[PDB]
Amino acid sequence: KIFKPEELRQALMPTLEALYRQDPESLPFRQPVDPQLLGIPDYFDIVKNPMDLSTIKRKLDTGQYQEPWQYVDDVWLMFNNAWLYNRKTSRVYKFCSKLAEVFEQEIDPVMQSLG
Repeated sequence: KIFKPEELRQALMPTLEALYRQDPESLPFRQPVDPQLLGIPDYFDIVKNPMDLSTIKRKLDTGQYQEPWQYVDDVWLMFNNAWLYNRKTSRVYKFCSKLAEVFEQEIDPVMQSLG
């Protein structure tokens, strides 16, 4: 019913690690999209709620998720931003799809264990 922050973090962290461990597929996701540096000023017109692995880890590390679904929501947010913004055959889009494949395989038992 109520989750202890360090147990939530401990349960969920392996699924985040699984994504980080994807090389090269995690690489575009390990840090926030910076549209200024990238010269893509349209990015925040399309992606209103940016999300990336570094931000997810920080939130997981600083008790910012009270329930497991808020974490799942952020991972899906990351994916959905990338699938909306990028070409289907782009490196980023293909990479994202791999992260989603890994995440689907990792999350389901963890959500089962958590209740």
